[PDB]
Amino acid sequence: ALLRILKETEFKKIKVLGSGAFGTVYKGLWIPEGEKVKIPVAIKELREKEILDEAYVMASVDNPHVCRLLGICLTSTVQLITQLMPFGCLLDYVREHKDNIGSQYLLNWCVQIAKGMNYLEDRRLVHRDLAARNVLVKTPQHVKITDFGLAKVPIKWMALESILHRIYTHQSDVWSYGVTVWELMTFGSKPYDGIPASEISSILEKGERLPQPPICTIDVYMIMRKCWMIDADSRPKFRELIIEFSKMARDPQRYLVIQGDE
Ligand SMILES: *CCC(=O)Nc1cc(Nc2nccc(-c3cn(C)c4ccccc34)n2)c(OC)cc1N(C)CCN(C)C
Repeated sequence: ALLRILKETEFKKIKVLGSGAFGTVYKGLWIPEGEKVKIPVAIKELREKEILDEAYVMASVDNPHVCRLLGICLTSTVQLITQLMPFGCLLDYVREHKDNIGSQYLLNWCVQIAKGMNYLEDRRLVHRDLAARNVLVKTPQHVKITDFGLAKVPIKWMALESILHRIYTHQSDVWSYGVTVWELMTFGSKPYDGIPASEISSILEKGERLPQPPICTIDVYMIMRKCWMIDADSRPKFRELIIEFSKMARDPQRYLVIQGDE
């Protein structure tokens, strides 16, 4: 019902925003026939009615912090159309604006991402790929999780049970959220940098986690370490994360120590 079936005519690709294994994501423009408007969109052209039932689930996602699937073009390839996020991804945003981001901005992004995920959990959906590269910036104070439904490997964002047993729950998403928060607090550092992906399980089983980012007080880093608990049920719930980070965002200077914030 809310899945607009497009014809090649109403949309045209411009630049390539990203690519690899699943297909290419392009910057584009959507000028539907019946209308007289040009809407900037992002087009994920996948490789060759197989995944059309997943697209109807993606089209039904109705939350301000989750990207909704606008339309689809079913030809020899599947082409997925969505609103273009003009500021790009949050990972590139925190790297580019590294020296101008205050504690209120980071804590609010934490609330927004937790909210979008808690919406997916309420809808009985699992993301399977939450990362700062997959959080997009609509405006600097409005972020949305993208790539929902593309999952049907990002080892350094995977929970232990996902690497070992291929288990994907809402609790494995919480682990990936903990890593996404680490990416925001370190201004886009790569998790377990240098460290090969084949030994991440060894490191996790050993007891090793991502280090405390300098700007985090103990209170913020404790939320992150709870997301990375071996026991999935001991991790915080997405609705507790909204509560923890919303309270922190009320007095942001107590929880994050930013040079050039107060
Ligand atoms: C983290 C890289 C990234 O996403 N960068 C960009 C994103 C833009 N917008 C946008 N809007 C909606 C959806 C997507 C999107 C979705 N998926 C799964 C993507 C994968 C790769 C790339 C984009 C994806 N993207 C955007 O629009 C203005 C620009 C960028 N980048 C590519 C700008 C240049 N960058 C190298 C700094």
